[PDB]
Amino acid sequence: APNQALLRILKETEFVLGSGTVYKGLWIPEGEKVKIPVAIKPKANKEILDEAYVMASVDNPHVCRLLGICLTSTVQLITQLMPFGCLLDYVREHKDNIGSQYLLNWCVQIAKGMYLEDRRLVHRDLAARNVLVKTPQHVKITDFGLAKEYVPIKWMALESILHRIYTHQSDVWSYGVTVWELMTFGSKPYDGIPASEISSILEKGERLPQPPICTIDVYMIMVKCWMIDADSRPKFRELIIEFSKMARDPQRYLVIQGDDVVDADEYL
Ligand SMILES: *CCC(=O)Nc1cc(Nc2nccc(-c3cnc4c(C)cccn34)n2)c(OC)cc1N(C)CCN(C)C
Repeated sequence: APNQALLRILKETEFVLGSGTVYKGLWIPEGEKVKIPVAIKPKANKEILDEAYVMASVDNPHVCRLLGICLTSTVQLITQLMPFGCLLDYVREHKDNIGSQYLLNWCVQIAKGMYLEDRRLVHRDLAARNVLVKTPQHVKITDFGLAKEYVPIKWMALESILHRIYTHQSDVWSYGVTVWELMTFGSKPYDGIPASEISSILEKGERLPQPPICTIDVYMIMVKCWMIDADSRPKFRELIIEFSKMARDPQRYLVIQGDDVVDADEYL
């Protein structure tokens, strides 16, 4: 099928978060009285254009939307500003305030976004750092610098480490690790263990431990994402169904103590 997506080129005259350098700013298209909060981000240019290609070809409420590119000294990525940052730093900074409702709803939304399978698109870098927070009730998947059967070792499936094979089911493995990051409130997977030994550990049968707040119901879903047989791992459509049921009774599945500005989503 022909990819009829539109690549919008933005004037520099129409415009620091992290350090390349990603900046926070406002996009003001000429004429229309609208201010849009945005994030402004030969080998370097070739890869950011590949990333712009992917983001321009996706359109889903749980996938970061591309607004356009600006052709200056270096090509700039202009995307929607997610004011609450990445989900990894968010759960670390707000441990003592994340309830079971938010955790289970985030798992639903991330599984919904991983739409990417409908687009026949493999992310190859799903992680808590690559999930941005528009609002505490709305997260989106980002970072398509590795998007493409067809590197962060501690998030990859065993077949990806041994044979460099990436499928939608290898993304399911990374989804399981990402859920583990949220349920541990931002712990580092295999903390201390060097990356070179991850291949030997997964082969012996060892996995990430059961997070303290996780009932066996939730931890069983993560274990199923970490099976050797990729086709035995659950599908993203099934993970949507499972986490949705649990989100209707969150305290039964997570045990936690004490439980003219226009946004880009409205500039269509
Ligand atoms: C895990 C880090 C992080 O996401 N920090 C962050 C993100 C904000 N929002 C936002 N919106 C759109 C695009 C980005 C973005 C895209 N690529 C990057 C990189 C490589 C680094 C940082 C942001 N990127 N981000 C945001 O908006 C307020 C703030 C932050 N922080 C600065 C919080 C992290 N801080 C505690 C270090």
